[PDB]
Amino acid sequence: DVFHQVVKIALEKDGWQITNDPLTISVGGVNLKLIAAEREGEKIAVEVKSFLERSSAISEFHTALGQFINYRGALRRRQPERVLYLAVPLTTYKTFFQLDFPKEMIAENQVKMLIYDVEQEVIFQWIN
Amino acid sequence: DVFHQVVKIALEKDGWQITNDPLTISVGGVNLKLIAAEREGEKIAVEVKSFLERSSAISEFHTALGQFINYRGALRRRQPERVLYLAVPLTTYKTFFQLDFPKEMIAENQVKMLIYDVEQEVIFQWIN
Ligand SMILES: [Cl-]
Ligand SMILES: [Cl-]
Repeated sequence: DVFHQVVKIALEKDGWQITNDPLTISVGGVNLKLIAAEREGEKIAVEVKSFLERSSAISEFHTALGQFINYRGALRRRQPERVLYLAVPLTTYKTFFQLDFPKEMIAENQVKMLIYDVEQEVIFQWIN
Repeated sequence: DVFHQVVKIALEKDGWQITNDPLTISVGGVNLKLIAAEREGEKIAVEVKSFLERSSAISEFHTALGQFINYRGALRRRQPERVLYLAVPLTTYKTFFQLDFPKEMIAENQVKMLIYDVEQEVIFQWIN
């Protein structure tokens, strides 16, 4: 809940309007915490991860990646101009996501990223 | 543990040799339950799911899919001729995997599947 609220505030500081939280989505016989936001007509969806959810970073990464792929597929078929981002803390970005394997998997799967700083609750970088 | 043993027995009945359980794999700075098996020089790896692991089937599917993608990527770089399969029970195959959304995601991500019957502990179908 805390990291969810950190990401909303970071988005708000950059002038995004939060329109749905959660963004709910059902497609192809399945009902799938996503934040929907927009800013001057640019629409996005944000999958928030703290990377304290599990065990290891790698275990969380598996679930985060699968969710990312599935939500991205679902969103194509419902709101094709809403771009999906995986939000992760700066500490995780600078450590886990600098390892060769996760960096490669992010690239192979075209994962777009919102890097947020937890302490100050700000957006540090948009990736891809 | 039970479903893990069901899949091994199903493989053994079809003349597969189990060579590693777990198959361990480390690549690109990360250490990633996978069964390694072979039969007349054909090598495979099997990610076993019962689809009783979580909450809903969809929640498990997210983790199963992310794991599949990451293990498949790791295996390319270590044992490129060992083909990865996602093992799922026949009951799940005939219900969840006949829904349009999971069927589509399996197709989009080229997920190969081992469909096993739990009651009789046999392989029913190989997919993709
Ligand atoms: Cl941070
Ligand atoms: Cl079954």
